[PDB]
Order: sequence, then C-alpha cells, then structure tokens
Amino acid sequence: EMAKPVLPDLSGYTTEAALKKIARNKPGKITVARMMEETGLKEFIGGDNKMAEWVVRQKGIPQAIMISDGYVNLQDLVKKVPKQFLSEVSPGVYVARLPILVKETGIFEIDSKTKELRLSQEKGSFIVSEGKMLITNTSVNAWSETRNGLAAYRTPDEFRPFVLTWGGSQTWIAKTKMASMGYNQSKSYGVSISQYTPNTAKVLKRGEPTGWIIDSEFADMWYGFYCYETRDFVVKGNTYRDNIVYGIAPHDRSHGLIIAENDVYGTKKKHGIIISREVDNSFIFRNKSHNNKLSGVVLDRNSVGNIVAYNEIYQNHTDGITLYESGNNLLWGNRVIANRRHGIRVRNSVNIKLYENVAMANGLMGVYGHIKDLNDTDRDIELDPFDAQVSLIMVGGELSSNGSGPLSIDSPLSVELYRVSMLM
Repeated sequence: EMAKPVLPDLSGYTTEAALKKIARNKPGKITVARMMEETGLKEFIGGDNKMAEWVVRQKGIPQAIMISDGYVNLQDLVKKVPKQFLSEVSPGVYVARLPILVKETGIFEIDSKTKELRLSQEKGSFIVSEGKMLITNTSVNAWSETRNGLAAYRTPDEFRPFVLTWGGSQTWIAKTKMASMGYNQSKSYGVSISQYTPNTAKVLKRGEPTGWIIDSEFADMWYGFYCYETRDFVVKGNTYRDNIVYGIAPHDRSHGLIIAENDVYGTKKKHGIIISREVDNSFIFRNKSHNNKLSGVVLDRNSVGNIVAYNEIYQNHTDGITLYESGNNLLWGNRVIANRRHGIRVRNSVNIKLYENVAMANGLMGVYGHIKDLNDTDRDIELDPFDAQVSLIMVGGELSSNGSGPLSIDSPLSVELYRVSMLM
C-alpha cells in the first residue's frame, strides 16, 4: 500500500532551453582530414586493415569533415568546405559527401536556417561527435543519390548513414526530423549515444555521454534510438514510427534515463521500447506504444529499479509489456489493451510490483507470469545470468475481457493479490 510514484519533471526539456545550451562565442576550426588519424572514427571502424569499404565509397583515401577548437554551424561548413564534399543543391538543402566528425573540443550546430542536411549513402557519409552538438528545427536524413530520395530500408547489411556520439559528449536534438538511418553494424544502428569501448575507456576515462532528444520524429531507422553505458539521457515528446528492429532501445548499463510522452508504433521486426542489459533506475512514462511487431515495452537482462507508469500500450502483435529476467521493477497504472498475446508477461523475475494496471481485452492472459530454464539456449549465461524464479505483488487496477483469463502465474515463488478487479 504505497503512494503513487514521483516522476521526473519534464517542464524544462524544451527547444528554447536547448538553444541556450552551447557556447557560440569562440569560432572553431574546420579541417578536411583523414579519418584514420582520429580515435572517434577508429573506435568503431577498426584498424587500417578495415579501411577498404570506406576507400571504395569515397574513391580515395578516406576523409572526414572535422570540427574542433570552438563553434561551427552547418552554414559555416558549407562556405569553407569544397562543393564536392558538401554542396547546397537548393537553398537551405545540403548534401554531405563525407562524414562529419565533431572532435572533443568542437561545438557543432544545425538550426532552422537548414531545411535539410542530406547524408550521402553512396559516399559513406555519417555524423560522429565527441563534443557538443545541437540540432533544432530541421531535417537530417540518410540520402540515396542513386534513388534521389531517402535511403529506404532494404536489407540488414547495406550501409546507411547514421549518427553516433561518444563518451564525454553531450547532444541535444529538438524539433528535428530524421529518417532512414542505421544498419546492422556496431555503433551504426541509427542514432547512438555511446561510451567508448572498454579498452579505449580505461585510457581516455572520458565519462558517460548524455543529452536530450525532444519533440522530434524518427522513421525507417534500424534502431530509432540506441545507447550504451549512457547517463541521464532524456527522450521526450517524440514520434518513432515504422522503424525496423526497435523504436527506442537503451542498452548496456545505461541509467537514470527519462523516456516519456513518446508515441512509438509500427516497428517492423521487434519491440516498440526495450531496455536491455542492466538498464537501471530509469523512467518510462506516459508513452503510447502500439502496433509493434513484437512487444509494446520490454525490460530485459537484469534491468532493475525502474518505473514504468501511465503508458498506453495497445495492439502490439505479441505482449503489451514483457519482463525478461528483470526483477525489482515497478509497473504503476499502465493501460495495457488489446495486445494479441498477453497484457503483462513476467519471465524469471522476482519482486515485480503491479499497481493499478488495467489489462483489458488482450488476446491471451491479462497477466502471465512464468519461469523457464535458459541453460540449453543461445544465451550467454556468463554475461547475462538468470534465476528460474517468479514472484509478484498485485494491488488494485483491473483485469478484464482477456481471451484466456485475467491471470496465470505458473510455479510462483510467491504471489500476493490485493483488491484487484477481475470482472465476469
């Protein structure tokens, strides 16, 4: 019998507040130099021996547009960078034919002056930032010069331009549209916020990256959003639609995240929203997650101490919410409606608290709890251990009109139920 959760205040996460976030007074230095001189690029590309695909895209030794030692905007880049590498094809509309690296001391901005920054698929363009970067009231899209359109998704391994930020960086995106980014390659999922690989991290010690993404739209992305060892990142007021694998997908010891008031739908292969592998102490609230190929919302691989609250979770093709091996979480007052399978499913998770959830008209159970032996499976039990136990407490809310019944919990360690409505 606890009190309603205290959810983080979202009032200060606005475009106006984001504009006031970078230092524009000290102009920066613009260089077109070699990719493989830079840690920001080697870190995910690999050694000199991995440079060939880039040599092919660029038809020469691989280069990048590099920003450092101060502030640079897109309009600045256009003037100082050769037209072959960054062209204005119509007013406000640019095509980058090289990648852009914001170095550690760089500060990079795109604003409403830019109608569209097109990143060339053929030429191998992408955006990496180790510094400060702000993108507002504009469009950054993965662009196919061959098709003269968006680099629309076709196959997992086909390169598409992406955005990636490294440890010690800070990023703010607001009122921006991005489409067709990312593919099945490390750090290249689409929009990725990431700490350095552990080897590079024990050296640089740059500390975890952070930032906001607000009131923006992301479409046809491999992952709408991805992060790795990321702190207090904010994702609010966005639309993630028709993305490929995942809508919003925090990973790997990220924490303090705020994922709120997003509308996530139409995910083609998997989940609307997933936090996987020790994504702890985060907040998932007031989102709509619907019509996704698998679950509406997933907590995976020992992702603990989270609050999932007041989300509208409906018409997903499997579960509303699935908890996989992720104990000690609170689900408060979610409305989980008309998902094809279960409303809320809990596998191998203990101390799950279900308070005031409405689970209605799902195809199977309203709430389904079970255990499963994961030893003879593809699971790396060293990296991701598990315990075949399930336990939960349910208080209030309502379970009704579900296809297979209100609840089923098989072989529970313990289940307590208090004043849950289950209508006949």
